[PDB]
Amino acid sequence: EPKREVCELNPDCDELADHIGFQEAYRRFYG
Repeated sequence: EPKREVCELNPDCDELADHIGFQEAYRRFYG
């Protein structure tokens, strides 16, 4: 899961993923 890999290594992305999941967080951060 490269999206999770990238997003987990950004505290803001990971925090967003805590709320909306990694795919949505990644899209909002790295879309």
